[PDB]
Amino acid sequence: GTILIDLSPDDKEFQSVEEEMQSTVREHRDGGHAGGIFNRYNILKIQKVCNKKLWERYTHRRKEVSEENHNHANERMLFHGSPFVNAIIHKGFDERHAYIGGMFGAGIYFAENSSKSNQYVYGIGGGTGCPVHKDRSCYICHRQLLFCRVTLGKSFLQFSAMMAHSPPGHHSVTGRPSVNGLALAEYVIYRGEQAYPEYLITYQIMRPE
Ligand SMILES: [Zn+2]
Repeated sequence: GTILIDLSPDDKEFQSVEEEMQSTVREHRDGGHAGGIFNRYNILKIQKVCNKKLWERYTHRRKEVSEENHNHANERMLFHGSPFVNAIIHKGFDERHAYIGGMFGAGIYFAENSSKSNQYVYGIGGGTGCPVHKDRSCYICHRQLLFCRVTLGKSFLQFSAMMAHSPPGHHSVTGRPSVNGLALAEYVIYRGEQAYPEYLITYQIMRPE
């Protein structure tokens, strides 16, 4: 049911998505261990993900959440990194895309920092890095992130020192770093239908000069 529509680098939509990727890179406290060493990306392709059934699943849950939260879906655009991008874009988010051992519970994780999501592209903590070179900082191999539409509803605020159910009365969790004042938030959802993978971004990390 999924088709992928290539966006032109001249299209304003491509440019707004690239800008959100590039502008939300930060330094990581592991010195690049998980995601590699880089300050910016080479964006190779941005594709719009189109799937009527997955979209309608998303908008149906969005209306439910909105009705439970003073008519406010609290919808965001957020990054998601995973070796299972190919299955997500075809079949949607589900429990197999849950990070069972994450800090904010067994759910599906999203990030404001593209570079946080990049740490998960090859597995938890970057796994063993790219398939070809076993390099977590591979500058050659192509990586993929999703830039997703996510319904947060009433989000439980969990300050952090950096499938389950939402905390009662809530629709998501906000993991808000309280020590590193330049790290942006992460969010966790517990129903796959509260996210739609809008864009598939193909990229390489770039070796700093
Ligand atoms: Zn590689």
